[PDB]
Order: sequence, then structure tokens, then C-alpha cells
Amino acid sequence: PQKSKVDCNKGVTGTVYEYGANTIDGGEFVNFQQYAGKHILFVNVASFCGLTATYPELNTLQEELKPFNVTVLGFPCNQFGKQEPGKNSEILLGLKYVRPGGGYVPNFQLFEKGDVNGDNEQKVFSFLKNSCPPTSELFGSPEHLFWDPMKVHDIRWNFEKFLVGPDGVPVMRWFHHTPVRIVQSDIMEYLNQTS
Repeated sequence: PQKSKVDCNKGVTGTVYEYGANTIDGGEFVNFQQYAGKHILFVNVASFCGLTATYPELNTLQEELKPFNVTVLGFPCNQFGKQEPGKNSEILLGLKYVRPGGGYVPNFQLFEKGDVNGDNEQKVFSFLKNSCPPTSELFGSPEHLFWDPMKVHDIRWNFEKFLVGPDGVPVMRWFHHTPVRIVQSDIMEYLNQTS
């Protein structure tokens, strides 16, 4: 049965603090210690997915969880149905004018497009993906999956999500189709549990 969430593995293999990424608007390298001590929600995103419509809900999550020490980070990725064809210089424009359109702007940082699976995957995602069980028994249909090789712990689709705790260690990982409101309420439950 499809679970909404998995808890990440009980040990540690390091933290997110040895990694970084370039901002989509500026190419500026950001090492993730710029978020040292914050709870971080890593989301791989795309612009021509049904789940692209969840961008505004992500804003709501960010806005309502910002007073509680939560930062959302977005990673565009073209590996799932080729649903992020735009260049880095095109992605925010498309979000604003095409889909979601209507003037939509993320209220959280997006980084440069890159891979999250395969032999050129960004290293932070090697760490995240292998710190947690995969989100689903179902790997999917490989005609839609544009990377090599394929592994149990691969990200399954656009808008998969990881929560990383204030020590830089992953805590939980959501199925891409889990409603954003349930991600938000799961995060608050975690926050209230760990005081």
C-alpha cells in the first residue's frame, strides 16, 4: 500500500552541510550551512507537471512555517517526463507567466536545474536519497524516466520532498503526490514533538 511518508534511516552518514548549489538567479554558490540550524524542505520541481499546480501551496507552507524555523528549497529537474525543458534563465519567467502563471513567484529559493538521479546527480541528492527509504514500491514506467542507471532509492517523480532537521540530518521523505497540506501538518507535528 502507498504510504504518504517514510521516516529516514536511524543512523547518520553525515549532513547536508558539506554540500551546496548555485542559485537559479545569479549562479551564486550557496553552501547549505547558510541554513545551519534550520529545518529545510528540499523539493525537486518542474514546470509542466500536474503537480506544478502545487507551487502556490508550497508558498503557503513556507509562509506559515517561516516563524517556526522552516526554509523551503527548490531544485528544478528535467528527468521526469521532461517536464522542466526551460533553461535556468527561463524557469522563473515560465512560473510567472505560463504555469502557474498569473504572476506567481516562489517565496523560497530555487537553484539551477540539474539531475537528482543517475550518474550526474547532484551530490546532496545522493546523500538525501540514500539516507531514507524510497517513497514507493512502484518504481514507475521507465519510458518517462530519463536517467541511468535505475536504483531502488531513486527519486520517483517531480515534487518528491525531504525534511532535514536542524542538525543537517534527514528526518522524513514524502511521496510526490502527498497533499502539500499534509506535508505542512506533518512538519508541524515533527516540530511540536521535538519541542
